[PDB]
Amino acid sequence: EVKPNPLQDANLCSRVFFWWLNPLFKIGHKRRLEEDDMYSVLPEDRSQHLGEELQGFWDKEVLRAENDAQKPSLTRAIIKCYWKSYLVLGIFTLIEESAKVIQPIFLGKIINYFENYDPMDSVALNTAYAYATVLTFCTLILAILHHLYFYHVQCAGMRLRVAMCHMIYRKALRLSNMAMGKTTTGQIVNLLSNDVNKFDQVTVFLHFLWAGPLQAIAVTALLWMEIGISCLAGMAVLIILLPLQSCFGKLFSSLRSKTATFTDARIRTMNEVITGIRIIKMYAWEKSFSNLITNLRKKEISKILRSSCLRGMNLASFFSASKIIVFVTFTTYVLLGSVITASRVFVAVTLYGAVRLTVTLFFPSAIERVSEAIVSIRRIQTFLLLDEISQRNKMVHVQDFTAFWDKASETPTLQGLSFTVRPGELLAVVGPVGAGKSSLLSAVLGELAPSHGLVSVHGRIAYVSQQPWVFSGTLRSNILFGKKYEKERYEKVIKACALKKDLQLLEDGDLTVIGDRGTTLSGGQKARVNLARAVYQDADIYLLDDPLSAVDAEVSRHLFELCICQILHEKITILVTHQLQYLKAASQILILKDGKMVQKGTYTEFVGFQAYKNYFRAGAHWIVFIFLILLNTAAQVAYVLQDWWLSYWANKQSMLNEKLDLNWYLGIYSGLTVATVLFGIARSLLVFYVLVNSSQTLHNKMFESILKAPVLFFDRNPIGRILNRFSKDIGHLDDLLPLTFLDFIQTLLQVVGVVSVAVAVIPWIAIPLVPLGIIFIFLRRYFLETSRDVKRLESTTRSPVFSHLSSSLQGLWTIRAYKAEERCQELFDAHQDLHSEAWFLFLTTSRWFAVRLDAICAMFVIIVAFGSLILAKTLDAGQVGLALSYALTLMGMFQWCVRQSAEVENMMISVERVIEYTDLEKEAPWEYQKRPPPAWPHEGVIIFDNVNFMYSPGGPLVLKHLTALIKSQEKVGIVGRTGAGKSSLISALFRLSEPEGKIWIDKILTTEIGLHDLRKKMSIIPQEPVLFTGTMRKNLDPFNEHTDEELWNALQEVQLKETIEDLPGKMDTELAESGSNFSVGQRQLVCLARAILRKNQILIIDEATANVDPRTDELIQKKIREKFAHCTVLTIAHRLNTIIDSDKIMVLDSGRLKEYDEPYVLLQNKESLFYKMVQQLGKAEAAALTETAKQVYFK
Ligand SMILES: CC(C)CCC[C@@H](C)[C@H]1CC[C@H]2[C@@H]3CC=C4C[C@@H](OC(=O)CCC(=O)O)CC[C@]4(C)[C@H]3CC[C@]12C
Ligand SMILES: CC(C)CCC[C@@H](C)[C@H]1CC[C@H]2[C@@H]3CC=C4C[C@@H](OC(=O)CCC(=O)O)CC[C@]4(C)[C@H]3CC[C@]12C
Ligand SMILES: CC(C)CCC[C@@H](C)[C@H]1CC[C@H]2[C@@H]3CC=C4C[C@@H](OC(=O)CCC(=O)O)CC[C@]4(C)[C@H]3CC[C@]12C
Ligand SMILES: CC(C)CCC[C@@H](C)[C@H]1CC[C@H]2[C@@H]3CC=C4C[C@@H](OC(=O)CCC(=O)O)CC[C@]4(C)[C@H]3CC[C@]12C
Ligand SMILES: CC(C)CCC[C@@H](C)[C@H]1CC[C@H]2[C@@H]3CC=C4C[C@@H](O)CC[C@]4(C)[C@H]3CC[C@]12C
Ligand SMILES: CC(C)CCC[C@@H](C)[C@H]1CC[C@H]2[C@@H]3CC=C4C[C@@H](O)CC[C@]4(C)[C@H]3CC[C@]12C
Repeated sequence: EVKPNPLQDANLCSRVFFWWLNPLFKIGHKRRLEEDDMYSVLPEDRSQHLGEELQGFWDKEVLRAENDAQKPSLTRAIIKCYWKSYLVLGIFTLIEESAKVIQPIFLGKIINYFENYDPMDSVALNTAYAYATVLTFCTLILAILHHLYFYHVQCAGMRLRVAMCHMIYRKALRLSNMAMGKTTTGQIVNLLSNDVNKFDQVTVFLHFLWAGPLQAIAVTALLWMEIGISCLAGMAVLIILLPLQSCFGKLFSSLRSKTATFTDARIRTMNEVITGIRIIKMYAWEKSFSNLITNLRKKEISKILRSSCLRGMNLASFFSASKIIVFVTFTTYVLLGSVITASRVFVAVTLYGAVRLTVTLFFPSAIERVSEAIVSIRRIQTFLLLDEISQRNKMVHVQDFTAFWDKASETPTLQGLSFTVRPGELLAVVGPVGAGKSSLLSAVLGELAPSHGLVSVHGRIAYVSQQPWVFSGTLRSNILFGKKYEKERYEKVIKACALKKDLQLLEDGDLTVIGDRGTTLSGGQKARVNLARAVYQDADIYLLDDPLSAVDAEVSRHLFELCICQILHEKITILVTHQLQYLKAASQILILKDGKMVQKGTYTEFVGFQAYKNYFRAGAHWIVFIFLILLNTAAQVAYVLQDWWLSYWANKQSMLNEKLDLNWYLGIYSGLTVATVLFGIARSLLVFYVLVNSSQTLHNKMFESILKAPVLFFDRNPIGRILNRFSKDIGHLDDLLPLTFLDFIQTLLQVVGVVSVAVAVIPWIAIPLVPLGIIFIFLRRYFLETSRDVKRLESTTRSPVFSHLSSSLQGLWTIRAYKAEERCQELFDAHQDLHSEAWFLFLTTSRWFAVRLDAICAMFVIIVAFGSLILAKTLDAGQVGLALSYALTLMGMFQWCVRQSAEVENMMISVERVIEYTDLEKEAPWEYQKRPPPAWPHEGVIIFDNVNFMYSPGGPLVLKHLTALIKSQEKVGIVGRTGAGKSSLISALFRLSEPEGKIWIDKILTTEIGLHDLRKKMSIIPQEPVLFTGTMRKNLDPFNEHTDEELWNALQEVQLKETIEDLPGKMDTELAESGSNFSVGQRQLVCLARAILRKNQILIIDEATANVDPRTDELIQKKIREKFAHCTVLTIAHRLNTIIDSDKIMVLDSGRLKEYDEPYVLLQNKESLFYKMVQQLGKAEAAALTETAKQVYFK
């Protein structure tokens, strides 16, 4: 075996305790686990086996259904396959759910030992140990045997998930090209990614659909025997708790849905502000986007906070419902005139405890998961019933062939087509873009069926598609593509077809792994790989669609002459080509246009304590956390005292011969119930408020740091990386961490309550509770080191299986051409059961911890049950009833506590990422105490005095010693090769990084004044304009400093007025994302309007119109000269015609101011590097440039 699996050889006890898995933890404690450490899946769990199995039942179901004249039901097929195995796990559900019910009955019988206690009855003591021992076996069933069962019901979901994944991939290969229109590739991946994933969860609780209500009937029958008619008072609260949970849960969903719209609006604006952060800074618009996020955040956080009250009250109801259920029972019980006894009390408390979880959690969750599983099942059935290609389909022959991609009143896509080619004949296909193009080849493949006329083909086909598709796998396999390896032929297609030219190097040999997994090849390599695949498949019919666009022309001749011609001289070849050498080499040419055959013939016709402290001490003062701790402990103290009082009341009743003052005992009992409920909600709401206020503050600080972060930070960090902290990390802080943190500390205090009643009742239990505490701490670490690794392995192995369907579904015509559907299926199965073994580790690692984590819980129950009974003369029925009623509760709480403490830790990593972006470095303050006057650029003189510029501290000097004077209103051109420093001069002038040296503007040193004092008072037209979402008004003036008349006038000057007046909102017309409603040229017209509106005396133009069509270029250039004649203008240009008439040109080379003079005085020096750059144009317009400069300076 490749990776032996110990579960095949495991003894019954070995797999009950998951003892077979211990060596994995030995390894993962020492090393990081890798995919080679995973155990291979069991043979019955292979994706091939599971998917092939379910196809049999689904095939029969489709056959059965049509014989019955009915719709197929995939739910019937799924049941037919799995029902016989999954009902056998129902036997243990009956055994386990009756152990939940029989614990309370034997609890009562051990308590009856204390109620009737006399120390001399040795027979009674022995009988009490029998009840304690049966209570232990019931406890061990719930603790030890539950987990082997729970592993099996989880495998039943994996087997359904893996079988369905195989089925839908097998179908995905078979989809008709019409069905590939009705469905997006992203939707079919969504089946694998989201819908089939529902089947893991459905089988966890599917047995509670029957075991849930059946247990309620059993518990109510026993409560009637225990408590009589008064049991309906508690069961009413249990049952009525179901509609309230569901109804208020639906209300929570409405707020959840209304929150997301503000979240997405915020994140979209975040995407815009981060991507545009460099131009936003140069405009000094951070205050605009600051308000916009602040408003979107206040709306979002209000509904987050309001939604958190429902989740706070949901947890508060789950906490305190146990108190109300037993209150209304025992209030009714005693008012009806039955006295409180300790045995009948704590049997009832335990019976309500047993059934509350099934009624209020497992049964409604079973319904919810089965509801949305059936959604997925029918959703996938719609896909499984999509249309398919005719399932079974040397010459290829075509006459009158007429076909449609879809039937329409339009022209056919291909019509009248008539050609026929014999062994060795080659046809070139020629036409404009969209003329018919690849569709003729698609017709030979049979991807278009004949609607009229006929085609036929005999022998095998090879197909080098226009898109160079390659599957994720070894290059060797990409060439073999499901045909067997042969040394001679494979070496022939790599030696004689000299792939070695670009494969002996930069590829690590031919065993390199191609595709989405990595090593991603350029398109030219894939085309040769696809052609080499075609040569290796060595087909009789041979279709080339576009090898030649991908490879270079030098490779093209080698590729065509030495292989396509010499090897395929007898093979029936069709070649779509634009390289005329191959057109002439063809035996015939087919010319087509818009699906019409124009001409046919031969060419001869022509996380430590610091993170928790900084998370907590960010939304509440430490005085609140003192009061918050008091609410938490008071909630749990009152929770336990509500049960202690009932044992005290039972003890006080026990000594009467007279009656108890029922007003007083029932009155305090009602006060304790009110206390635990009111402290329950108060605790839960204050936690949620403090932690949601913590995310409010951490966001405000994080966002504030991002706007004031220097541009260097945005260059080092990708746009997606910064966005993820605003999308995902703060997402956790807003709506999942405060829930998990409350649920943790809510349950944590429940565990402390359970173990402190036991120590308070039996103080000796604290001695065997220190070994258990130490064991659990080591166990948790010893687990977590391996658990985090298999969690990482599992998450990493998913993306291959989704990626394989995505790329395979993109390559359907290639896959079907070679008939490699079996080979591509096996590749999916290999990826599907690489994950299935990572998921197998996920299931069994979790259950290895849980069985041990429940072993210490069951050990605690045994110590209490037997220590209460060894020390029986010390205790009394109320104390023993209390301590045992609680010990039995530990099982489900302590495992959940530990399963909500790693989620807290795994989410606090997002908090430290949010805190990381809170302490970013800041650029200089936007406004220093020294400020310019309201009229500061009075002359617009700019002086660079020995200016040095670096983009990074300690980076290479990009500007060197640059020293230049720019006179008032002077127009300065900046020219240079790429990297000469043109754009770096702007970054120095706007102080996007701090320049070394001094930049003076109007005698004011630009490094003394604030960044908004400097950046507002200079206008820039960038090369790549950004239009933000929102109104045209907000894109022209987000501060409303200008009147609508001024805005319309500026829009008229840039000729946008008519276009914008035609918009249905005029100035309040909402622009689409990035201004996609406008062309790139139009976007710069908006920027020119921005510059015109600001009326700054300094305008900087950075290669702006080089992205722009000549007519709009002429418009922008004309308007700049007209409107900014009185301004100092710095124009960086690539087209010298646009600046040849400047007053001066700064010439940059390699970051140095090589020349700075009047353009003609430059060109009058024939040795100037301006003159060289002009002569490098190679065009007579260089003379016109020289004359154009000369004619300026006489004036
Ligand atoms: C004493 C014991 C044996 C009683 C057994 C209980 C059954 C009589 C009932 C109780 C809960 C019912 C289930 C409750 C909810 C659902 C989900 C529901 O599915 C949906 O509503 C979503 C799919 C759709 O209907 O479109 C209908 C089936 C099912 C499994 C019901 C099937 C029949 C169940 C198991
Ligand atoms: C931090 C805030 C929420 C205060 C929490 C304090 C509690 C931990 C303390 C305060 C008063 C204590 C109680 C004071 C009095 C009693 C009565 C006492 O009952 C008797 O002594 C008579 C019956 C018997 O013989 O035990 C049992 C302990 C108990 C409940 C104590 C349990 C612990 C309590 C609730
Ligand atoms: C609400 C929480 C956070 C505060 C913790 C203490 C309380 C829950 C109080 C409420 C009722 C109190 C009990 C009420 C009555 C008694 C009986 C009392 O014994 C008597 O016989 C009193 C006779 C009398 O003086 O009238 C001893 C204290 C005790 C257990 C009190 C202990 C403290 C209790 C449980
Ligand atoms: C005397 C015992 C029973 C303890 C009392 C505890 C109080 C101090 C707790 C109980 C409920 C808590 C409140 C629960 C709800 C809110 C509303 C919350 O405001 C909103 O959620 C508004 C949302 C919106 O604007 O839509 C701010 C915290 C606050 C006042 C909490 C502050 C602390 C309160 C008042
Ligand atoms: C398998 C199901 C029922 C859950 C597990 C409960 C099993 C372990 C329980 C259910 C009923 C129990 C029996 C009920 C009563 C008695 C009498 C007493 O002197 C103890 C032993 C004996 C004979 C019990 C043995 C254990 C027992 C069979
Ligand atoms: C909430 C956390 C932080 C601390 C645990 C507080 C609660 C659970 C603890 C604190 C003091 C404990 C009480 C101390 C003494 C007694 C008397 C005993 O004869 C029965 C139990 C009883 C009544 C205990 C019940 C549990 C108790 C109230």
